[PDB]
Order: sequence, then structure tokens, then C-alpha cells
Amino acid sequence: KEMPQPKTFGELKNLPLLNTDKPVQALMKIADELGEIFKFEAPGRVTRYLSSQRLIKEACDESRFDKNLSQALKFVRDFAGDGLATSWTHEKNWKKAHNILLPSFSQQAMKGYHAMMVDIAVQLVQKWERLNADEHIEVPEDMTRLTLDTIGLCGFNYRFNSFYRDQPHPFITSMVRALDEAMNKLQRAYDENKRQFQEDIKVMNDLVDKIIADRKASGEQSDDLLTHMLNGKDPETGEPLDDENIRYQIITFLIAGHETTSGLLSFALYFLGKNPHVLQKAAEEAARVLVDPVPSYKQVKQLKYVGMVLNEALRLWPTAPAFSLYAKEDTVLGGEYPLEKGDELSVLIPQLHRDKTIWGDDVEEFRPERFENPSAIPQHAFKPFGNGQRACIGQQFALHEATLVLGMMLKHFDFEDHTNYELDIKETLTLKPEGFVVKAKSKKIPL
Amino acid sequence: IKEMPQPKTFGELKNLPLLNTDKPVQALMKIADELGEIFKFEAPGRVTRYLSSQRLIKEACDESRFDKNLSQALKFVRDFAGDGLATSWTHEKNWKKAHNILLPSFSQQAMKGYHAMMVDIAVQLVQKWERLNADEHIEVPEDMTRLTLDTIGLCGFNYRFNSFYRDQPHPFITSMVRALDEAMNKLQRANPDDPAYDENKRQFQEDIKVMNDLVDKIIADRKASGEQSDDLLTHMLNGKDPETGEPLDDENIRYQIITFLIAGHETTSGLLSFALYFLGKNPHVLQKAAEEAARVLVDPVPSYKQVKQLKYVGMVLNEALRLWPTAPAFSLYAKEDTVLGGEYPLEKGDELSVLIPQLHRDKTIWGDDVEEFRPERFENPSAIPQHAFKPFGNGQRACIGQQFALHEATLVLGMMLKHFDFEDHTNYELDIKETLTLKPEGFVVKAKSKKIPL
Ligand code: HEM
Ligand code: HEM
Ligand SMILES: C1CNCN2CNCCNCN(CN1)CNCCNC2
Ligand SMILES: [Cl-]
Ligand SMILES: [Co+2]
Repeated sequence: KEMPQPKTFGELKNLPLLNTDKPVQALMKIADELGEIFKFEAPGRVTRYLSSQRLIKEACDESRFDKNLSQALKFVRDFAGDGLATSWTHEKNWKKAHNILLPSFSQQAMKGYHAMMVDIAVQLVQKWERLNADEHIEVPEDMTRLTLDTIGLCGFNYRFNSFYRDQPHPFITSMVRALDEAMNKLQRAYDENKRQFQEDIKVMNDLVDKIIADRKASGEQSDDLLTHMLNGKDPETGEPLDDENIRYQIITFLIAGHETTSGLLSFALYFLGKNPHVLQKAAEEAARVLVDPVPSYKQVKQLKYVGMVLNEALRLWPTAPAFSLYAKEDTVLGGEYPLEKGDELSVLIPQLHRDKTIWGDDVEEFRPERFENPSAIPQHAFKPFGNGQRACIGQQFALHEATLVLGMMLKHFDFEDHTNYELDIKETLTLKPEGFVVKAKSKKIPL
Repeated sequence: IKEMPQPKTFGELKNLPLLNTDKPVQALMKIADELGEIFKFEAPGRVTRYLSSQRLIKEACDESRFDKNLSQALKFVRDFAGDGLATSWTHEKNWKKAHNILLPSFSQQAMKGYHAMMVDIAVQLVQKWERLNADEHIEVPEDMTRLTLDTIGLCGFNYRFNSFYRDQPHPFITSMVRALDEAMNKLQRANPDDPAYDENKRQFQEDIKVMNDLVDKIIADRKASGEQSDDLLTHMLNGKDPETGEPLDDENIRYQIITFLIAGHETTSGLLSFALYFLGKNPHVLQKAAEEAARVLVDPVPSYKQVKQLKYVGMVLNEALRLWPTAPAFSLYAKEDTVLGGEYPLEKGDELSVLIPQLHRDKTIWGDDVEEFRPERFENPSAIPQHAFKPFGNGQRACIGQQFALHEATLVLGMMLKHFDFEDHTNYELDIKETLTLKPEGFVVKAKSKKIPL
């Protein structure tokens, strides 16, 4: 009835608890101590962190709660604008872009992207085939090279050529620095930060706008999201996306997809390395199914156990670990916690995924077999892709890409944990295993 | 590309007379021992291929290539189970509709609601055995069937068959068992329109009418009463398919009720019986199981949470399903032309039958000790290769009742071990009777009460 609350720091209330490298991990520990719900206060604001499937299923009721922009999303909005991920549900451009882009992201639409995903996957596999005996792989670094290049090519027929470099494409440099500035503002001479922030925004916009105008003037048609956006009309308003919003969407697809998908691949590879029984089943499937020198769309869909490995990695370490909601009207949560219109909730996805009343007593174990029967998972128990109409539009893209790439990696190599790597989870706006490195031993299967 | 072996033929009847035996599944297991992982089986008008290796069965379980087929047995059972979940094709509207409506009634969560009524019947079983005199013994499969039928009747439609109050079953049960028997016997009939069978046909129709009359009455009583229980019937009357917002019609509801009794009672009863048989043959396993039951079941009746902690008991049950899966076969058809195992080309529509007891004896999976009863094999699901263990079928057409069956069997086996030591007073020799399911015929024991009150 009265909600618990963690330790306070006088006038700063709970705010200094987030003054740390690893705030989500700090909140998970607080949730272990305090339970399914706790209040978090800061000067001028309040939120309530939810961890149980019991309360989170109510929060996922779209008639009672809508998406809120966290402070991080509000800062990212300075360069992602009113793109899909940083727009409010009630802004005209949210519904417009949603209606226009949903058909570009369906399971069916992945057939058109497949060839370009394969282009980048092959580049990754060739890079690793070409290492010398003495060398190792930096896993999150190479996964990020891959996911960025894949979203560039499928998104706007643009090659970042990340496997040709040590210093990224200037675009990527600016984007990563902008994200970093957005994140750093969350807990704050800064005139130089501000000048840099503006320059990085100008870099991102100049590139993207040029491409859009080149494509518009050329009239050429590709198998990309940019083409669908230029041809697309919203049935409701009858309008296409304006050129500016198109550019916010392109920036959005890079920011929203690349880092989360890269983290997923990295965690999956980490967990496979720690669970040889799971690795054996995954690798067997990859060998049996991927019988051609490059994978087909239909073959990726047959990688069922690989998909289960990916879902279990998202269970333990959902790479976009939180989403925020507000109460549409006065309402009572769980029969116990009255909320007023406008009150904020935050869903702690890693804690949801550790609800023992749902998953049983072995919640920290890596066991893909939990996902063997998709029907056995209760509704709202597993939410790595958010909720409802504001769920991840890129879900099918992310999973097709990760399934393809993890399948090819297992097909072509055995991986060795040559450093006895200790998991260290770095937090940006997403989660990834920092410093994860492996050595590969080629199975010598040609492409 | 190889040519598959085929067992001996009988002219016009092809391989059909091989199934004209008391124990057809056991006969097929012996054929599989002789011929290997795959063999063709022909009968007038039909062909199937029996699979026995995990190597081939993992491909057969690919839902993109193969879908559920109704075996000839399922086709005959469909005369009384209609388009209930077990006898419907995946592409019939009522399959997906009933599946969507009923899945929430069968979840691990939903078992909390059934627990009390499962306990009601389990207590009756325990009291029966506490009340035997010194001279007497237990008929195990008979008492397990009394239990499983009564449990599904009470949890399924708030109806008491009162099987522990009788020698001759409820008329419903008599008809159902006789219908199943007729369905089974038609499978081996070389001359099904011989006049000899006109009485079989008349009897079959009467038994169908008995089943339908009872069930339809209950449905209409409940509909007119408006009363709400903790049962499957209530969920079916209230339930709306999320896609369409439509409920099941009254007739399909009656097929589903007939289906739950047929599909759950016999298999679960067999599982309990085999588990008890194996515990009696493996004293070291019995000791661990009984130790767990005594340590976990600390109250006079078990709670839901306690049953979930009976982990070794659950492993015992999985190992019993390994050696003697009580629904021993399922059938598939090829969705399109495809090649099985890199060696056997199949055409669209071609049939496969998975011989589950033989899958479960694949030495390349389980090792050289495959005939030994070792529950410890199930300690880590990740160590088991894909599709090696299929007692509940496959994919979207897997057993909807799996959690129900295992909760019930875990509860009841836990209580039996808590309350009694069992004696193999006859040195019983395993004899496996075949209906459409498997059970140990004539298994009897004597119980010695531990005198622990309920
Ligand atoms: C494993 C990979 C991914 C994860 C875990 C993930 C997770 C999420 C989550 C949790 C949200 C909801 C955020 C909120 O409520 O505030 C979301 C939204 C979104 N994601 Fe992803 N995502 C992934 C990959 C991708 C990819 C590859 C793309 C694009 C190609 C993408 C584009 C988006 C967009 C546009 C939204 C906003 C949708 C809307 O509100 O209309 N994501 N994602
Ligand atoms: C140890 C006990 C049990 C075993 C071994 C077992 C086994 C199976 C198998 C192998 C199938 C698939 C059949 C096929 O592919 O043709 C199946 C389906 C089914 N079982 Fe069970 N079962 C058991 C208990 C139960 C119980 C207790 C219920 C109901 C309360 C039940 C209801 C069903 C239903 C309705 C289907 C059809 C599901 C569908 O296709 O949508 N079973 N069972
Ligand atoms: C026609 C040939 N009948 C010869 N006999 C043996 N056939 C066994 C299978 N019978 C099924 N059909 C079809 N068989 C017709 N039954 C006729 C009686 N069987 C005699
Ligand atoms: Cl005939
Ligand atoms: Co004949």
C-alpha cells in the first residue's frame, strides 16, 4: 500500500544513486532489495520502478498507460527529432510515420533486405578467416561494425565500410559522440561540449539530407527503407513524410537498431562460450541447416535453436533495458498503488525477466530450452522489444540479422575464451559486454 | 538416395496383417530393431514410413516441412471426438480457434486453480489404500485410471464420476472405453463390411449417443444456471478467440470435453503405473524419490508450490515417459516435396509415423545404458539434443495438457511415496497392454502404510 523507496541524500533525494557508471545494474540491486515496486525521487520529479510481471502487465494496458519520454530520450530528441523512437504517441508525425513504415518492417519485408544483410555478414566472416594465428577478435567492436553497416545498406543503400577502418566513418563518429553527450548531460566549461554537439548534429544532417536529395533527383529505386519512405503515403492523412522527418527516421534507424543488435550478438556469443552443452546444439543446427555457401532467407527461418539462444540472451540482458510510461488518467495499480494522471512508471526489463513466479528458481541460468514452446510464455512476461503500438518496429529486422549472423559464425568457427573473460556490462543508453574478446579457429568451410 | 527397407508382406493385404496382433507398437519396435531407423509400411490404399532415429525425427519435427497428420486411429476416433483439438487438422478453423481459447486454461499458471480439485481425488486414492486390510493388494493401473478419470471430470467439467465408489464404471466411461476399443479393432479388420460386424456398428452408435447425451446436458445445465467454477468448461463458455472475439459453438465444446477425457485420462494413468513399476525395480531411485517427498511434503495436504519443488519426482516421471511413452506414436505429412536425411525423397502429402519408444532408445543419444531406469539423465535439459525426447508430440500440435498431466502425476506420485512403502509381492513380470495407449497389465503391489495422517 505504501511504496518502498531507496536511501536518500537530503535535498538531492534519490538522484545520487544514478551517479554511477552502471545505473540499470544499480537499480536491479535496489529492486532485489525492495521488491516489485519502488519510488524514485529527484529534485522536481518522481518515477516508480516496476519489476514484477503482475504490475508490468497492468502497465502494458494501453487504455490506461502510454509511452513516456525518459530524460535520455528527451536529450536524444535534439538529434533524432520527431523520429519514431523519440516522438509522443499524440504527435501527428508518430502515427504518420508508423503507418507508412510498418509494411517495410514486417516478417515478409525481410526477404527484400536479406541479400544486403548477407553482403555485410560475409564481410565479417572473411575478416575473421583472414586473421593470423597470433590474433584475437574484439567482439562488441566487430558486432557494431556489422550492425551499423547492415542498417546503412538496408536503410539507405549507403556503405559505411566499417570493415575497411580503425577510425569510423565521420557520420558514425559524430553520432556516437552525440549519444555520448546526451548520456553525459543526465548527470551534470560545457561550452565546448555544446559547440561539439552542434557540429556533430550538422555532420549527421548534411550527409543524410544529401542522400535524400540525390535519390529524389535521380528517381532510382532500391530495396531500402529510404525508397519506401519516399514512395509511402499515410492512408489516414494521405500525406507522405516530409524530407526533414525522413532524415530524423534515418538517424533513428541507426541509433535505435545498431547498438541494441550489436549488444545482443555479443551477449549471445558470451553465453555460448560459458555453456558448452548449449553451444553444441546451436552449432549442430547451424551446420545442418546452412548447407549452401551463403544462407537463404528460408534457411535463416529454420534456425529455431539459434533463435531460442537469442531470446534467452535478451531474457538475461535485454539490451534496451528500460521503457517509460505515464498514467493516461487517475488509476490504481495492482489494487494497492493509486496513481494520478501524468504519473510516471519505468519498466525494469532485466528484473521482469528474473520474476521467479514466472520463470522458476533457476532465473540466472542460461537455458534456451525455456523458449522451446513459445505458447508456454505468459503474456507480458518477456518484453525485450517494449509494448503495444509503441513496441520495437525493428524487431523482425533485428532478429533476422542476429539469427543469420550467429548462424554463420557457428557454422564457420569454434571460439576460444583465451583470456577467461569476466563479464563487465557497460551502460550507454544500451547494455553490452565491455572487453569481451575471443580467438577463433576456422572450420575451413568456403563461402 | 537409398531405397528404404520394408517388412514382410501378405499379398493383397501388404503389411496390414503385421498389426493384427495384441501388441502392435511392440511388434513395430521389433521390426525397427531388425530394419533400422526407417521402414515403409503399406496397407490397402495407404503408405507410411516409420521413423525411429533422432537423426531423422529432428527433421520430421521441422514445422516448415511437416504438419500433423491424422493416423488411421485418429480418423476413427474422430467419429466421436469430432473436430476437438486432438482430431482436427491444423488448417481447420476450429483447430486454431479452440487452441487460442484453451491455451490459457492449460498454462502452468492455470494449474493453481485446478490444484484443490486434484488434491480432492488424490486424497480419495490415499484413503482407499489406507483402508485395505492385511490380506489385500492394489491393482495399480485400475486405481490410477480411477484417479485420472475422476480428476479430469472434476477439473474439466465439475462432474464427479465417483470411480472410487464402484466396480463397474460410470456408463459414460463404459461407452467411451468401448468406442475406443471399436476404433482400435477396425484398424486390423481385413473384411470391415463382413456381416459379423453389424453388431459392432450398432454398439458403436449407441456408445456415441451415451457420451454426447451426458456432455450436452451438462453444457446446457451450466449455460442455463450461469454458475462459474474453476473448470475448463467455464473457460470454454466464457472464452473468446482474441483474433476474432468469437467463442466456441456448443457442439465443438462437446467435442472438446470428450477429447479431454479420451486424451488425458489413459496416458496419465499409464504414466503413474509405469513410474511405480520402475520405482519398485530400482530401490536406489525409490529411496531418493521417497526422501524428496518426505522432505518437501511437510503439510497434511500438498500445496501447489510444494508440488513444483518435487524435482526428482518430475525426473522419475520423464524417465518413465522415456522408456514407455504412453501415447507411443504421432503422424505427419510432407507439406511439399522434400528430402529426408539427404537420402529419402518424399513427395507432398507423403506420411511419416514417429515411433516414440524407439526414438527414446537411440543409443547414439542416450548411450549404452539405454534400457536402465536413470532419472538423472533429465538433470539438465540443455544436454539433451533437439527432438530426442518427444513424449508430448511436437511444435504447435504438441500436447496442450502436458502441464496438467505432469502436475497431476507429480502430486499423486509424491503423495503415494510419502504415505506408503510398496511391496512387489508377486515378483511381477512387466506385460504391456496396448489400446491406443500403453499400460502395464496386471501390475499389483501391497502397501504398508507409513501412518502419516491427512
Ligand atoms: C535486439 C535488438 C533491439 C532491441 C532489444 C530493441 C528494443 C526496443 C525497445 C524496448 C523499444 C521501445 C522503447 C520505448 O518504449 O521507449 C524499441 C523501439 C524502437 N526500435 Fe528497437 N530494438 C532493437 C532493434 C531495432 C532495430 C534493428 C531497429 C531499426 C531497424 C529498431 C527501431 C526501433 C524504433 C523505430 C522504435 C520506436 C518504435 C515506435 O515507437 O514507433 N530497433 N526498440
Ligand atoms: C502423460 C500424459 C500424456 C501424454 C503422454 C500425452 C501425449 C500427447 C501427444 C503425443 C500428443 C500429440 C498427438 C499427435 O501429434 O497426434 C498430445 C496431444 C494432445 N493432448 Fe496429450 N498427453 C498426455 C496428457 C494429456 C492431458 C492430461 C490432456 C488434457 C487435459 C491432454 C490433451 C491433449 C490434447 C487436447 C491434444 C491435442 C492438442 C492439439 O493438437 O492442439 N493430454 N498428447
Ligand atoms: C476383394 C478380394 N476379396 C478376396 N478375399 C480376401 N481379400 C481380403 C481383403 N478384403 C477386402 N475387400 C477387397 N478384397 C473385400 N472383402 C471381400 C472378402 N475377402 C475375401
Ligand atoms: Cl469387407
Ligand atoms: Co476381400
